Amino acid sequence: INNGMLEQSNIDMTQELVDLISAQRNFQANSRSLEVHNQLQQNILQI
Amino acid sequence: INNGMLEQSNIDMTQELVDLISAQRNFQANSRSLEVHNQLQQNILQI
Repeated sequence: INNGMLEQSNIDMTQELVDLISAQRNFQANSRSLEVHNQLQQNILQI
Repeated sequence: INNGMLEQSNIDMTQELVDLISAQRNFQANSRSLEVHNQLQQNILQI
């Protein structure tokens, strides 16, 4: 136990920012897949 | 048993739509056959 000190968070801003970018990219790719599946369904629904 | 989840229906809209098309086509063909049979009987009934 040390007096005169406090602990900050144990987070690193660099890793968090890169994870923001990567998670956004994953979201975008999954949305593209969902859009493809909707387009296929609409295509069958127009015969 | 998993909590936080539900099961949807196990149908495929693509296959259901294709079966809709095929069943309509079968219906139309059989109606054509019935129409032909009625025409034959009417043809006999006019001698």
